[PDB]
Amino acid sequence: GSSSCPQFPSCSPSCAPQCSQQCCQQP
Repeated sequence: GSSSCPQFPSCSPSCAPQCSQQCCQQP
């Protein structure tokens, strides 16, 4: 239901859907 990106379930809508750990997770 949540997380439009499957690589990371906590990816902020801002860091999605690029689906990159860098933005969704950390620098």
